[PDB]
Amino acid sequence: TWNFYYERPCCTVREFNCGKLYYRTFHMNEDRDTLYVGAMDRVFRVNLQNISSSNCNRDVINLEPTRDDVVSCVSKGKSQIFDCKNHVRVIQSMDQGDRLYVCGTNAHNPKDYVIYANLTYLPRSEYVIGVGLGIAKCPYDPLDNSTAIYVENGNPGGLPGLYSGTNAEFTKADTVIFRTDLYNTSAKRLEYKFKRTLKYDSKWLDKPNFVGSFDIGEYVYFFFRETAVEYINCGKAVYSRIARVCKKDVGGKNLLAHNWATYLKARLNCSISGEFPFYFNEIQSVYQLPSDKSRFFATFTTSTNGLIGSAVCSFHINEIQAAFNGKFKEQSSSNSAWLPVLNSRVPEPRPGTCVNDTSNLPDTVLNFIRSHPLMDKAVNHEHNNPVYYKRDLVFTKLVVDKIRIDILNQEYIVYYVGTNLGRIYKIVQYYRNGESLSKLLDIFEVAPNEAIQVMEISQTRKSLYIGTDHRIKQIDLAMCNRRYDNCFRCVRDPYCGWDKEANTCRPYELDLLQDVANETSDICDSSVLKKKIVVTYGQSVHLGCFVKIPEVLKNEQVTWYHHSKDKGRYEIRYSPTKYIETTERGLVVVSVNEADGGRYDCHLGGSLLCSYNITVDAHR
Amino acid sequence: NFYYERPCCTDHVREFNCGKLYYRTFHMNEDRDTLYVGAMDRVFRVNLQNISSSNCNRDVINLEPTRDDVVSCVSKGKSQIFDCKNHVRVIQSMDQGDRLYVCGTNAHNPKDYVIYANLTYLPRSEYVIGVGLGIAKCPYDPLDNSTAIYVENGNPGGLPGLYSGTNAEFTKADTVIFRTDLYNTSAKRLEYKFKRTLKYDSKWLDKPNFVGSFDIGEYVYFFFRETAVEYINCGKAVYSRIARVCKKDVGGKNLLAHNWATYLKARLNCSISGEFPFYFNEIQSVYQLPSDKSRFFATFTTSTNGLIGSAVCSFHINEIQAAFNGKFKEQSSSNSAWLPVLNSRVPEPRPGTCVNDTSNLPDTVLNFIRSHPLMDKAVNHEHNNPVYYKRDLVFTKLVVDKIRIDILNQEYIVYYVGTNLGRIYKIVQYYRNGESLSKLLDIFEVAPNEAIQVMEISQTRKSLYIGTDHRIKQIDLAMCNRRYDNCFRCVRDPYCGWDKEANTCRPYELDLLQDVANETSDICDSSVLKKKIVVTYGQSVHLGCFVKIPEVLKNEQVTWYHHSKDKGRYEIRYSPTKYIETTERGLVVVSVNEADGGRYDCHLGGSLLCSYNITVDAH
Ligand SMILES: *[C@@H]1O[C@H](CO)[C@@H](O[C@@H]2O[C@H](CO)[C@@H](O[C@@H]3O[C@H](CO[C@H]4O[C@H](CO[C@H]5O[C@H](CO)[C@@H](O)[C@H](O)[C@@H]5O[C@H]5O[C@H](CO)[C@@H](O)[C@H](O)[C@@H]5O)[C@@H](O)[C@H](O[C@H]5O[C@H](CO)[C@@H](O)[C@H](O)[C@@H]5O)[C@@H]4O)[C@@H](O)[C@H](O[C@H]4O[C@H](CO)[C@@H](O)[C@H](O)[C@@H]4O)[C@@H]3O)[C@H](O)[C@H]2NC(C)=O)[C@H](O)[C@H]1NC(C)=O
Ligand SMILES: *[C@@H]1O[C@H](CO)[C@@H](O[C@@H]2O[C@H](CO)[C@@H](O[C@@H]3O[C@H](CO[C@H]4O[C@H](CO[C@H]5O[C@H](CO)[C@@H](O)[C@H](O)[C@@H]5O)[C@@H](O)[C@H](O[C@H]5O[C@H](CO)[C@@H](O)[C@H](O)[C@@H]5O)[C@@H]4O)[C@@H](O)[C@H](O[C@H]4O[C@H](CO)[C@@H](O)[C@H](O)[C@@H]4O)[C@@H]3O)[C@H](O)[C@H]2NC(C)=O)[C@H](O)[C@H]1NC(C)=O
Ligand SMILES: *[C@@H]1O[C@H](CO)[C@@H](O[C@@H]2O[C@H](CO)[C@@H](O[C@@H]3O[C@H](CO[C@H]4O[C@H](CO)[C@@H](O)[C@H](O[C@H]5O[C@H](CO)[C@@H](O)[C@H](O)[C@@H]5O)[C@@H]4O)[C@@H](O)[C@H](O[C@H]4O[C@H](CO)[C@@H](O)[C@H](O)[C@@H]4O)[C@@H]3O)[C@H](O)[C@H]2NC(C)=O)[C@H](O)[C@H]1NC(C)=O
Ligand SMILES: *[C@@H]1O[C@H](CO)[C@@H](O[C@@H]2O[C@H](CO)[C@@H](O[C@@H]3O[C@H](CO[C@H]4O[C@H](CO[C@H]5O[C@H](CO)[C@@H](O)[C@H](O)[C@@H]5O)[C@@H](O)[C@H](O)[C@@H]4O)[C@@H](O)[C@H](O[C@H]4O[C@H](CO)[C@@H](O)[C@H](O)[C@@H]4O)[C@@H]3O)[C@H](O)[C@H]2NC(C)=O)[C@H](O)[C@H]1NC(C)=O
Ligand SMILES: *[C@@H]1O[C@H](CO)[C@@H](O[C@@H]2O[C@H](CO)[C@@H](O[C@@H]3O[C@H](CO)[C@@H](O)[C@H](O)[C@@H]3O)[C@H](O)[C@H]2NC(C)=O)[C@H](O)[C@H]1NC(C)=O
Ligand SMILES: *[C@@H]1O[C@H](CO)[C@@H](O[C@@H]2O[C@H](CO)[C@@H](O)[C@H](O)[C@H]2NC(C)=O)[C@H](O)[C@H]1NC(C)=O
Ligand SMILES: *[C@@H]1O[C@H](CO)[C@@H](O[C@@H]2O[C@H](CO)[C@@H](O)[C@H](O)[C@H]2NC(C)=O)[C@H](O)[C@H]1NC(C)=O
Ligand SMILES: *[C@@H]1O[C@H](CO)[C@@H](O[C@@H]2O[C@H](CO)[C@@H](O)[C@H](O)[C@H]2NC(C)=O)[C@H](O)[C@H]1NC(C)=O
Ligand SMILES: *[C@@H]1O[C@H](CO)[C@@H](O[C@@H]2O[C@H](CO)[C@@H](O)[C@H](O)[C@H]2NC(C)=O)[C@H](O)[C@H]1NC(C)=O
Ligand SMILES: *[C@@H]1O[C@H](CO)[C@@H](O)[C@H](O)[C@H]1NC(C)=O
Ligand SMILES: *[C@@H]1O[C@H](CO)[C@@H](O)[C@H](O)[C@H]1NC(C)=O
Ligand SMILES: [Cl-]
Ligand SMILES: [Cl-]
Ligand SMILES: [Cl-]
Ligand SMILES: [Cl-]
Repeated sequence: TWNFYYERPCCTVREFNCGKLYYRTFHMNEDRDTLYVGAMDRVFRVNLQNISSSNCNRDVINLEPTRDDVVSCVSKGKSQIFDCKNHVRVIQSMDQGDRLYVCGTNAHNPKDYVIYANLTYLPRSEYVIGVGLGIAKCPYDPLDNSTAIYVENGNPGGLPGLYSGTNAEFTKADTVIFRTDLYNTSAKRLEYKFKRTLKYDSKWLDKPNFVGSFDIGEYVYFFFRETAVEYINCGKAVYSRIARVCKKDVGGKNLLAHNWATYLKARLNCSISGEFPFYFNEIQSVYQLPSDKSRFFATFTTSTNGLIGSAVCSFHINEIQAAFNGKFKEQSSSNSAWLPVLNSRVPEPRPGTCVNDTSNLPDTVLNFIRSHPLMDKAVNHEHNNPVYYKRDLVFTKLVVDKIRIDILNQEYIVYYVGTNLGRIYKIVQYYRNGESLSKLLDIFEVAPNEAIQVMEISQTRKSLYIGTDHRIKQIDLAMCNRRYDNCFRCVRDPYCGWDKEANTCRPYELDLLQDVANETSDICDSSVLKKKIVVTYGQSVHLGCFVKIPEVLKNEQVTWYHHSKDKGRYEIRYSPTKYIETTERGLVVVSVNEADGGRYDCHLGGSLLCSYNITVDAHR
Repeated sequence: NFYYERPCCTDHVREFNCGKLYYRTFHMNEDRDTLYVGAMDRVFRVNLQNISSSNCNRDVINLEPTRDDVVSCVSKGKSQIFDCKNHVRVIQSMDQGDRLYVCGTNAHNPKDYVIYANLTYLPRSEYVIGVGLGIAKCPYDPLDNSTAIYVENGNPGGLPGLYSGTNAEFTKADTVIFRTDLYNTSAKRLEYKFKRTLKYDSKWLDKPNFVGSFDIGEYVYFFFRETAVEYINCGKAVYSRIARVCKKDVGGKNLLAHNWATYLKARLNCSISGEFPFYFNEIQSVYQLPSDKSRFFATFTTSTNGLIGSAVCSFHINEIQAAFNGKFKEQSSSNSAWLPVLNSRVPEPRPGTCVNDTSNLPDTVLNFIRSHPLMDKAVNHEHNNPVYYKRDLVFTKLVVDKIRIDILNQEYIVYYVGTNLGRIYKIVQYYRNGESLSKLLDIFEVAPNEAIQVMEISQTRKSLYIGTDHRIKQIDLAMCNRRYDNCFRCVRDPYCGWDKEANTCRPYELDLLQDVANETSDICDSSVLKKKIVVTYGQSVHLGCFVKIPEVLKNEQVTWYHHSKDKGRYEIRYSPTKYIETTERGLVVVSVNEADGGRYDCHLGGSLLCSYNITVDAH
């Protein structure tokens, strides 16, 4: 039994673990080398350089509910062990990181806070006006999918405020996209009233699950999936949406003063191209690169039992704005069709555009947008197809990394996509011959049968951070020297390069070998070593390049060759009595004789992978 | 010394090949032991017992288009090699089989014929009135999907007539479901005018592709896929339909006389169950057993480029009639949703029901049905899940067979499903505990990369007949000895039985072993392959039952058990240093020692597949 390469299992890599605390909220602050984690009854300040160095009892603030709040929550039929806890669901930086805004479920009684960055309470004299009640700022239910973002700049009066998407009621009958009251916190006076979507109006929102929100220029964008109201007459479906509000929105003048006057939403299109596209309807997560505010990356799943499938799509801000600039959709009555409105038949100023004072808008614009929140055009995804899609898996969360290779400034986009079963799919995207291409590079086993709940990526520490309900894992982005003991896998990873002279994989450098796009399939040929083995007569010998072949290679074509003086190099054909194929793509040679000696070559995916030289010796 | 799956099937397989003639139309006549085949410019009279015994030049009638018809077709931009040919698309039995009704595309100028059974023309004195022009009876385009059925009984006046679904114009603008003029042949008089769907009305038909038509009781049924008009406001889809007309239909009066007065259609529902069902939207073929008119069997595919799949669904006549007895659908204006009609708004007699003279119907009934052809309820498939479905396959045609082991209590349905790549999937359906189960039994290789165009099954010759554009194949239904060299797969086939004495698979008889429904999982235990191996100490040994594991068994659970003196029977767990799993569900035991001797059992699907006895020789 002979094996060339042993690729180390990944990644059941550092861990932070304080029990099953439902680690579902991340807020990274690289300026303080900290990953803030919201969990059950707790905010942790986790060290970004090495999460294992943090202490469960020191790097924490305990926010457990009062026993009075627990009893009241239990009295309403909720569970003492899980529901009637304070699950932290918002953590946002304030005052240049000196303080944190925190919101938690607080035993189905949402409560929010402002605390110091070191996780201590403000003095009583320093309590921030307008903070305490978390209703509409974060959910009651720890299983909800909500979103929030704290926005310092661009709001009315230049005042900071929280934008949120969550359920605002214990019965879950009031989902809302929300902005808090805006205070002059020094003067202790409320300046701008809160904003909310129209209650009881299924055209604005219908059972949404929120997956992200972003502060970009003059707007705040919200990402969510919801009941597809415009599909009801044809069947049952969930659609994905991006909603947009103007930061300067102050609502209408009198009885519309608390509702958005600029709220618009559009369907998100993630689909396989064709005469009849295959749509992935349910967005699960969205991410934006720190260096690129013009793009969003998102995961989508199907809704059906019979065809489980998931995809990654990206969307450009230009295509989002084209949707919001296109025709509005209209259902003039409950039993009518949904029809486009000619843009020339829309009132002015254009609904959804940021005017100086929405409270001065004509009633005809206010009335229009209240009945036309949905755009007729869907937001097209970049390129013709998803970045990546695959059957029988449920993508959940994702982050994205952008890297440039030094030798010729080649750019690669790397997706880290979590699953409901605790795996990470590592996908690389690149452009060749005018087209967008992607390759699945690796599957990480992070936590068997533990759904990925939250992900973050640090550029200062070159690490991936992954939250499940049981643990946090930290994975180095460049696992070159540890994970790759072979040129084959090394040159396919955009973080790595193969050092032929040293026979090692290293974080990429100019002189190192790399071929992410598979343009030079012989790049590792001179690095393939020939292992010389001695086999006794009649004995069977197991030849394999990997002890366990990486899962992403299991479907590649494998060809074995034997070198003889009479045949030259010829392809080995599997037979029941001589040449057996193993599930790990190995070769078993049965009853080795003199003619079976010599060189064996294993090619995988069109590249020489490993090579053996067999010498046959007597049974001694 | 292993199980070996013999390739199949490029116990016999016969071929009829006269070149690439696009053999796409079958008409089987078992009484005359003949398979009539319609092809390019030709109808063949193929021997049903042995299709290879037929001659390409003797058992054929040449129906090539005239020079003017070719010239006219070529001048319109159509290809002379393929488009401007006479592709036969309808063959039906007439006069107790003494004559055949034939319709061909005739270089985009459809023409029809009545010929003798021996494929010779009638004399001029016998030319049949109303026969000659094939418009609305079979398509212009050889690539069109059309259907037609010649109906002898139940029409007005008791006269025979052709029912068809096809395109009636060269421009393909006018798709029609049609009934020909009904003549009294003896008296040479037209008795009833033709019937057609409402011209250019996209709510009656919208770019349909027809896959079948059936004559049942007082109705003719049509199966087709079409643009989903009731879906247009939500997106772009194709839906599958069953449509129904009363054979007694004579239309309305005045400008309504030439239109159906009983035409209804309903969506066909083939889907995987769930909170969000997965629909297979595009019906490709439909089949009825000769002995059971209460059920329809059909293939469906998806519409997408990515993540494609196909399914087989069955439909019962009780669900079909429930759809046509349900509420009508209605879009009252171009700005209206599609909604059910209140039953109090439905006039009497009920639209779509068969009356003795539809031209005597009240205005309200005729106006209602002409504006409400689509029923609100979809036709639910039996069992609420497909009989079978598979990703990444494109099903085309199918035929179905019914097997009854009658001294036992079992009944089995075997589906033969062709693919666009020349394969046949053989699926068995059976009922246990009242729930429907299915198993993929086999995958025949009929013609690599040649789409299956037409299929027929003969009970008198117990044969499967398959047509592609290049060839015709005839396959014995009982391939028992040729296909299965082992008890394990033999007992799973409803046609076959394992002979314990001769140790061979034979066509099923009483006292042979069979277990299609896996009700006796140890039935083959005494018949499985059993091998004894003497290995030397430290030597490795490869154990395996199959030379190559059959494709259809690649999904089953395989478990290896070891009987040692020190540990009894226990499950072997794979490990790179001791127990190496091999590609064909085998096992390599590495560096055998004394404790590794004994019995090794391989289980597949929970049944013993083969067994090894290892004795270790000390060195
Ligand atoms: C594939 O299968 C098919 C079906 O199985 C095969 O088809 C068979 O093919 C054969 C060969 O062609 C057919 O046989 C032949 O039939 C014809 C027609 O027969 C009928 O008409 C005859 C002529 O009638 C006129 O003339 C007589 C006599 O002068 C006169 O009394 C009549 O009144 C009539 O005259 C008038 O009408 C004319 C217009 O019709 C006017 O122009 C004219 O001026 C007058 O006004 C008639 O004699 C004949 O009668 C016979 O048959 C009937 C029953 O059908 C019977 O009742 C009678 O007593 C007679 O027995 C028919 O009414 C015929 O003309 C052919 O004759 C030649 O061949 C025979 C030998 O077979 C010789 O004896 C003759 O002298 C003559 O040379 C021949 O009989 C057959 O009908 C047909 N079968 C079917 C069911 O269609 C086909 O062959 C297969 N193909 C292959 C490749 O294998
Ligand atoms: C083909 O066969 C398959 C298998 O046999 C079959 O599958 C079932 O498919 C359904 C989905 O279609 C699965 O789910 C159920 O769906 C029921 C229907 O729900 C929808 O339709 C409602 C009615 O709409 C009609 O009326 C309007 C009027 O304006 C019209 O436009 C429409 O076109 C249509 O004609 C619609 O109201 C409803 O929307 C409301 O409710 C949802 C949430 O329920 C909400 O989000 C919306 O905002 C809106 O308020 C929806 O669009 C549904 O009734 C059913 O729910 C009951 O049963 C479940 C248990 O399954 C309970 O949990 C629930 O509380 C309800 O009591 C359920 O949701 C169903 O599971 C499949 N069944 C199987 C066995 O797989 C297909 O339907 C067949 N297809 C066809 C075309 O026939
Ligand atoms: C999400 O993002 C994806 C990818 O970016 C978008 O994908 C595009 O989707 C459309 C479908 O929505 C694909 O098809 C197009 O369909 C339209 C409309 O088609 C229908 O209406 C026609 C007019 O009424 C009718 O003629 C059509 O019927 C014919 O074709 C169908 C099959 O297509 C067939 O079944 C019929 O028998 C007819 O033969 C059909 O009912 C159509 O107008 C488009 O194109 C025509 O014109 C262009 C310009 O010349 C030509 O290039 C086309 O070939 C066609 O002739 C087109 O067919 C379209 O292919 C998808 N595009 C890609 C790149 O994949 C998707 O729309 C987005 N969704 C949303 C909600 O935004
Ligand atoms: C915020 O977003 C998240 C992410 O999208 C939402 O999370 C999803 O929530 C739903 C509903 O809560 C979850 O579904 C449930 O999972 C429960 C646990 O799973 C078991 O079964 C798994 C396998 O499933 C089996 O059944 C199917 C059915 O055909 C078979 O095909 C399959 O082969 C299996 O046999 C096991 O792997 C697992 O170990 C568990 O054993 C289920 O119990 C649950 O079903 C129950 O509830 C149904 C109604 O919800 C009811 O119909 C059933 O009868 C049963 O009572 C259901 O399947 C998703 O798993 C979860 N996704 C992720 C990624 O976490 C979340 O809901 C959302 N928040 C809000 C507030 O909406
Ligand atoms: C009648 O039904 C058949 C079967 O459903 C239809 O055939 C399908 O037709 C499409 C369109 O021509 C074929 O797709 C094409 O594939 C080729 C390459 O394979 C590509 O170059 C084309 O652009 C197109 O994508 C499809 O293969 C074919 N399927 C089979 C099984 O033949 C046919 O179109 C129907 N007839 C009419 C008139 O619609
Ligand atoms: C990350 O921090 C943890 C905890 O400080 C380190 O783990 C300890 O390392 C010391 C020194 O090697 C050992 O004596 C302890 O036994 C380790 N503890 C555990 C729980 O393993 C870890 O080495 C640090 N990782 C890096 C890369 O610095
Ligand atoms: C947590 O942070 C707060 C605020 O930064 C710290 O409080 C201050 O502590 C410094 C150091 O003694 C004083 O000079 C300031 O006057 C304090 N300000 C206030 C408002 O109290 C606090 O000491 C930190 N706590 C821990 C444990 O690190
Ligand atoms: C079916 O018909 C074919 C064709 O007549 C038969 O095959 C021929 O068999 C003879 C006798 O061995 C050969 O000389 C010919 O060369 C064969 N023809 C071809 C085209 O190969 C076949 O035996 C028949 N099968 C039966 C009767 O079961
Ligand atoms: C075929 O039938 C056998 C016998 O009932 C099935 O085996 C049983 O499976 C259940 C559930 O997995 C086990 O609890 C029993 O111990 C099994 N019995 C034996 C004797 O193995 C088997 O699963 C069936 N196979 C298929 C594919 O349905
Ligand atoms: C890499 O390229 C070779 C030939 O250039 C090809 O045979 C092989 O399939 C490719 N592998 C992958 C993973 O694309
Ligand atoms: C056709 O008409 C003739 C006489 O006109 C008659 O004998 C025959 O029965 C009619 N056929 C039918 C089917 O009614
Ligand atoms: Cl939590
Ligand atoms: Cl416009
Ligand atoms: Cl076999
Ligand atoms: Cl043809």
